[PDB]
Amino acid sequence: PERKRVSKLMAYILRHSPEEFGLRPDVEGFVSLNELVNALKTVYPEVTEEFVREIVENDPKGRYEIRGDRIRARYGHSFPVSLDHEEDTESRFLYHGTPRRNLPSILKEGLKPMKRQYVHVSTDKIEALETGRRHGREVVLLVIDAECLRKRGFKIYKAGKNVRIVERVPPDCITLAV
Repeated sequence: PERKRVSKLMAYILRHSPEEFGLRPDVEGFVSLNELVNALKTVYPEVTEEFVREIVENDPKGRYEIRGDRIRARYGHSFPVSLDHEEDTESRFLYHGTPRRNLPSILKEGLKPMKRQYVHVSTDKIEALETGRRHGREVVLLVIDAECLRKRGFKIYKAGKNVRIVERVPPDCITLAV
């Protein structure tokens, strides 16, 4: 087994497309180390967990980080990740763009995590509207009360500049669907 090719595959998996290997990353970007070893074995069978730990320890640019049984990339992500687990308290309203077909379903049951464990929202209207415009047309803007989410037991985390991620958005926190 060669280290460099496995390291490039690790970077590709943990940075850009982890969903392609059946890997649901958390809010910080970590995945199960055993699950990552299982995913890496599907391409390089000669890969073990000790080899992955060696790659993480001897990486010259510090691309990887391991906490207990979880492993993540430290930078270069193509999808929103909340490094440092930095939480957002100074926000009173968040925004989310969604197609009109899902409008009654959302208004009835709120935003659900579905594929990933979390849900992406934005502190900006333009960003939410364009993100929803990528998932089809007839896009409406859901305004979300942030203090509702916090008082209902959901902490808002900073993933990008104007990107936030929560676990769920109950229908009670959706204040308006323009």
